[PDB]
Order: sequence, then structure tokens, then C-alpha cells
Amino acid sequence: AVQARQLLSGIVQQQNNLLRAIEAQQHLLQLTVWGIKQLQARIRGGWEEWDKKIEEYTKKIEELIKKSQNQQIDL
Amino acid sequence: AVQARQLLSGIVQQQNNLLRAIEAQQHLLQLTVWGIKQLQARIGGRGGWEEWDKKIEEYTKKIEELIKKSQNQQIDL
Amino acid sequence: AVQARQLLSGIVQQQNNLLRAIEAQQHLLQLTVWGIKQLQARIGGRGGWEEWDKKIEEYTKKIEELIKKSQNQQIDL
Repeated sequence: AVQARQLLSGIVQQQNNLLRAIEAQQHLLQLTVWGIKQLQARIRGGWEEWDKKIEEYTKKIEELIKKSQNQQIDL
Repeated sequence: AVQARQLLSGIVQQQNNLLRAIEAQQHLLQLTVWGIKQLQARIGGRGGWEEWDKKIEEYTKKIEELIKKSQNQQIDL
Repeated sequence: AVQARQLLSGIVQQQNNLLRAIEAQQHLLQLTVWGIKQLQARIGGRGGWEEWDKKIEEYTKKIEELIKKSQNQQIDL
């Protein structure tokens, strides 16, 4: 009882740590994407599909993140 | 009992969402790697980046291993 | 009882896998940051990317803090 409570709370707490890390990593990722796009632009045709997949994965990540924020509990 | 199941399942669901996000972030990261690599090629060659290339291969392999590892461990309650 | 332990241990092992993947992705991410910065420096100066650099740093430190914070909370059953 006291055991299981401390265990599950600890588990729940680290889930919030992992999620917060994932969100920060995503913010970092979007910054790198911008940097690349700006470099391709200083030297963007032929990168249409590349742009599309990025948008695809980015949308999915943002969806999953939002879906995780609501699933999240702070015990 | 009812409390335990709901709390546990909720935790299991949360983990599957975190994993899915990690996978999509990995797919996203590999796209940026290529993007950089193609820029480096467009500007002596890609010489001097052999070690850089190495660590990427190292971490990429490790991530993919850990992901597959997490897929086989993951449960869909 | 036997059910709960096996289920809770499985969950904890999964968290360990997810965390390790996040650390490896972070290593990979920092490699991409370097690659970009070196291309920016090889093509006026890196002026105008001050704010960009600052946010990279901001999120990077936050990630590393969150990672270390998760390594402590981490248990191996």
C-alpha cells in the first residue's frame, strides 16, 4: 500500500520528466530545421518532399505531445 | 483494485504515447542529418567530418536498437 | 501481487529504455547543432543568429537538467 503508492507516484513523476524532455527536444529540433532551411535558401527546389515529411512528423509529434499533456497526472 | 487498474493502464497508455513521439522525433532527426550532409556536400568535400559521421551512425544505431527494444516490451492494455 | 510486480517492473524497465533513447537523441541533436553552426560559419558571419543561439542554449540546458533529474529518479528492479 505505502509501497505501491510510492512506486506508482515515482513512476508517474518520471513520466512527467520524460515528457518535458521530449517537448524541449522538439523545440530544439524545430530550431535546427529552421537553420537548415535558411542555409538551403542562401544557396529550395527539390526539397519539396523533404519539407513535406518534416511537416508530417512535426504535426504528429505535436499531436502526440498534446495527447500526452492531457494524459499526464501530477500526483 | 479498480483504482490500481485505471492508474496502471493510464501509465501504460502514457508510455506508448511517449514512445511514439520518440520514434517520430527520430524520423525527424534523420531528415535533419541528411539536410546537413547535403549542405556539406554542396560546399573540399565532406572530408574532416568522418568522425562526426561516425558518432551519428553510433547514436542512430543505439536509438534504433532502444526503440525496437521498447516496441517488444510495450503492451497495449 | 505477482501480477502487479511483473507489471510494475515491466513499466519501470520501459521507462529506462525511453530515457536512454532520449539521451541518445540528445547526443544526436547536439551533433546536428554543431553541423549547422559550422555551415553558418562557412558561408557575413554568424551575426543575426544570436537569438537563435540563445534559445538552443536555453533548451539544451533544460534538457540536460531534465535528463539528469530523470537518471536520479530512475530505478533498476
